[PDB]
Amino acid sequence: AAQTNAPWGLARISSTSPGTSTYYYDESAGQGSCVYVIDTGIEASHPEFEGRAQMVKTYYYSSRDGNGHGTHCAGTVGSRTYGVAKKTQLFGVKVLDDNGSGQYSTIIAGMDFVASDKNNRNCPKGVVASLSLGGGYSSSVNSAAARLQSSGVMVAVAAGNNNADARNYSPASEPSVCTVGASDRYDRRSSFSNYGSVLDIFGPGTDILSTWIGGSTRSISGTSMATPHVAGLAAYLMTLGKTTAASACRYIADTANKGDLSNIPFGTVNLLAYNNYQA
Repeated sequence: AAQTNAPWGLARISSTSPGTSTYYYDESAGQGSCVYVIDTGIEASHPEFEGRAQMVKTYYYSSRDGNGHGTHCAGTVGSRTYGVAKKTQLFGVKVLDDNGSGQYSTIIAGMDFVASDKNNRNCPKGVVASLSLGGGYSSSVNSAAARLQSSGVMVAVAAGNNNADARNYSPASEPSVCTVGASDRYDRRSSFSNYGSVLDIFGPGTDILSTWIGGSTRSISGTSMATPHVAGLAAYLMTLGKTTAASACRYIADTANKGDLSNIPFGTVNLLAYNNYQA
């Protein structure tokens, strides 16, 4: 399939070179998989989700996304125009309040919720969790992300926006999950993106157009935007049968565009997520 005039990040993950505008992907489009978006929620009513989005859990007085962050990320995972895996099922777990904040103890419960709740869903092609969140280092948060991964879910987590080494941040510093840095449309490391050896992969993170609350759309930047690209790629690849929850981060790394990013610090991987699709 081909999506003409796709957002630059979508075109990027299906191309060898920057600066193209079409997104090439297999029409299975992640059908049969499930991506849990652990964030501020998802405006499931957005026409862009086609009713493939649904909230499954909140830790606050409402499950609505009063912020837009979560909706934007869910947009990049699986929305019809802005998404990597256009036929995936999206589950919203609201661990962040409408200011984008949440206690670590709430984030952990959310992860443990997903590890159990996937046994309540039909995901014959496997399960992904996208975690566009983080703060300072916490072994308990890392441990929770490790449990979520161990339970059979492909966990993608943002590297952080401090332009520092992600080892001082969680869950980004957890080895067994997929930690996602951010790059821009010119294959440059995004100015804010954390780095370090714990990074597994880079994704489009600068000027990412996605869904917003109120049935709108907008462009924002962050590793929070890179993460859902890789989460959606994972779901796409598992539907294709090419990898599994446990092996997807390694597979994406194996098959990534290598050596193409500028301003990658010594000791940080130079790998850009890539679907390797051939029409």
